[PDB]
Amino acid sequence: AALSEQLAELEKRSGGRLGVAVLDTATGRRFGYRGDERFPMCSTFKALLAAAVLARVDQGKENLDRRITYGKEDLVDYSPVTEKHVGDGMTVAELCEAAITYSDNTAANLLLEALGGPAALTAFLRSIGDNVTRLDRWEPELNTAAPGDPRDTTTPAAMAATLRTLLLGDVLSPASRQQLVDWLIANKTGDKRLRAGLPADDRVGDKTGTGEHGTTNDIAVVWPPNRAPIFLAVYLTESQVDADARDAVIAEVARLVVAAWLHHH
Amino acid sequence: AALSEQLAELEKRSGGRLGVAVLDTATGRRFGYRGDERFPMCSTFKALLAAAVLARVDQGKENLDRRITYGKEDLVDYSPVTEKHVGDGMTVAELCEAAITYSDNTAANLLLEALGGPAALTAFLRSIGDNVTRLDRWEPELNTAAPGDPRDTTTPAAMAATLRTLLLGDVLSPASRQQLVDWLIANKTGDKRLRAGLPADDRVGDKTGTGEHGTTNDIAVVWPPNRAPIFLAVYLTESQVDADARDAVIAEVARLVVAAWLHHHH
Amino acid sequence: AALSEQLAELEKRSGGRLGVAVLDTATGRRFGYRGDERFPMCSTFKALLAAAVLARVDQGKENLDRRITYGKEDLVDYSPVTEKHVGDGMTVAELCEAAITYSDNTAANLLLEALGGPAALTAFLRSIGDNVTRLDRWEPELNTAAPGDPRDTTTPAAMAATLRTLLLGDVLSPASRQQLVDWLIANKTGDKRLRAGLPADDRVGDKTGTGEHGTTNDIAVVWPPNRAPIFLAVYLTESQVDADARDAVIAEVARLVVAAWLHHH
Ligand SMILES: O=[N+]([O-])c1ccc2nn[nH]c2c1
Ligand SMILES: O=[N+]([O-])c1ccc2nn[nH]c2c1
Ligand SMILES: O=[N+]([O-])c1ccc2nn[nH]c2c1
Ligand code: NA
Repeated sequence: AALSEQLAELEKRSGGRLGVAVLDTATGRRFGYRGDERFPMCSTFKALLAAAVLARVDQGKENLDRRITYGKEDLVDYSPVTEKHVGDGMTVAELCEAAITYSDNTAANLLLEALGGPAALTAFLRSIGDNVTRLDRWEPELNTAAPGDPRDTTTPAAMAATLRTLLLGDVLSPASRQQLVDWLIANKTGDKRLRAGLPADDRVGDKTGTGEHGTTNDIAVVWPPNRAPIFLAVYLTESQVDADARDAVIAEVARLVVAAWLHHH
Repeated sequence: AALSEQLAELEKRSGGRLGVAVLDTATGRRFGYRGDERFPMCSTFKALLAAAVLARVDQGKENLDRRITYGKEDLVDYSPVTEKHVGDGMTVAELCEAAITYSDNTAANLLLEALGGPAALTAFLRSIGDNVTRLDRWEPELNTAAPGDPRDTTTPAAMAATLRTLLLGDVLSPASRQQLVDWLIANKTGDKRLRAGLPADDRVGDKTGTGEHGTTNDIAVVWPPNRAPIFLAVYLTESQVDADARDAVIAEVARLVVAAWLHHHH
Repeated sequence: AALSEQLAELEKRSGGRLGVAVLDTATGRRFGYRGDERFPMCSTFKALLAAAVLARVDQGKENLDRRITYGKEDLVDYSPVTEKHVGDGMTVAELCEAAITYSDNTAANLLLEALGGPAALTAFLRSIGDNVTRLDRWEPELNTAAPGDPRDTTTPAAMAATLRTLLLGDVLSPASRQQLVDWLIANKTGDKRLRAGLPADDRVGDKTGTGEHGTTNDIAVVWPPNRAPIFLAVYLTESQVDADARDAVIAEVARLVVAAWLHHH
């Protein structure tokens, strides 16, 4: 219980509530700190969104090259890619890439539309045995992160196990598994979070999330050199420290976890 | 037509709108009084909620032993089992048992979340050919029972038929069928309603519902001695009599239906 | 295209926004004018609603002869058939017939209940590869047609493609496709729109839509003599002319599309 104690101290310093799940596929060994408590997902849901879209592509019900057009009026805030393509539109794949690697919010709304809504995202998760995660609203309202509101939440343990199933299970075809991995590995938004505490020679894919009420999140798949991948889901909400210090909490969680795994071997 | 006249009179004495459906599987014989009209389900939907969960267990997408945790602030009113387990949580199976046999409302929400919400329960019902019943809202709001509002409603006939399909058709595995039976037979909230009016030697499973606007419901599977099961769905809403008197209306429906089915055979 | 320019002028006279898609199954030829912009469906979605009901009949999950009863409080405006059957109810088939050929609004709400609501119609569309069209609301609210609101919209191109798939593809059984076709051919509400501008010896089925903000729509399947069918989806919204002039805009679209198709040869 040393990791547990250090995480509790860290949580105390943050002023908020911190959830952590680790899933090591070399052994099946897990670790949880509030792993079975609900947390607002904010943009971490977008990893699941892209999986759902890829599943439809595997089914022949969707095409990565299909072009979606939209208006200036459709933009919501934090849309650094989609705001550049009002004139020419974007393909389903480009929206996926933008939603994951730049956390583009309009991209995610267009892609929820492609599924038919947040309820369809939730059905896809239920179809793969994640009985926990739920999406309820669109961008930007799904980031309100109100305490005690179960909408648009997951648990760290549920997210970790679902990310595992998606990337290593047979939910997605091999080509779609690789595509999702490649998008996560190319994430541009996460350099001050889990990536920052991880050893530099770890190969990392991640998706961040950020919201109201001091919410800062990050989920990742990590390949240490010559080892099976490890899944790490970290959620922080109700934090009373500023945005930089919240990023550092997440970076510190990776440091703490890595050091804990080191003392297993 | 004598049973229909009797039920018209009892309806007048309830001061509300009464709905009855009977489905005898010995013969397929049916009877309805307003069997075609919508009524607020209130907790009777939980029988269907448990069925949806079990079907996902059948499918390997859900596990009855899967533990679910929650906090004090997730509790809603009428949660006598879930309020005792804020600390250690409950399994899928324990929640379905609390939802059925104690009508626990928070257990029902947690289970709705396990399906993905009211719309997922509705979709389950559409997937077994129930094109009538609909769940729109969560607990406690789905009990508002406002006249003319179709949300969260069924008809007596559709609920009797869906209950028959669930317990005796091939929607559920045989193990899951028996589990749903066992839960309804184990119900603790229905002693003043249909059970009260049925002959003591009948073996009975039921699920009650109770809501605003004087809404008082009960659905049952009933095995008379050496006889095939009969399904009985009874809905009472907009009633102007007090709660013990509404319960007695339901008990009287069971007495009248039993007496009329006797007159069938003899 | 001269046709694109002719439609631009017609659009400008209308003061609103005009969308046109043509899909010719004899040749594969396609034409679009704003074919990829979203437009409020209003009652044109009822052609999709019926198809989704017929799908379930085909699946053994629904019955055309099933009777639905309802009370007088359940009626919404524009229910010329259902208001005559509060006493005795209507069958599913009757309700589809009323929703398509008289654009009965209560009939559409009862059938939407039969599916389980707007999201279940959206899920039907997604299941056949229409990743665009969406239903969100019930009658009468789905007709508000606010500019910029993507609820209850399609695109002219998506709707022409979906209609083609429903009426000619393998989604519906031979009997259900013929039944949908017969209902469209029996439409009573479209005499001043596309039908009015098509040559009199064309065999036509159609579904109209009308809404707030100057919205007037008509989608149609057309069989010219001795020819495979042509799908024609025409949406007009934000128009600044009165209801009769908007109908005449739709008639003129048909005339212009016919003339353009003649001058291909
Ligand atoms: O992601 N991780 O939970 C994790 C665990 C152990 C490690 N060792 N090196 N990188 C690691 C990452
Ligand atoms: O549940 N029943 O409607 C029902 C009908 C006839 C009966 N006879 N004995 N028990 C009976 C129950
Ligand atoms: O519906 N049409 O787009 C259409 C196009 C060309 C035609 N020529 N004859 N009828 C026609 C209908
Ligand atoms: Na009526």
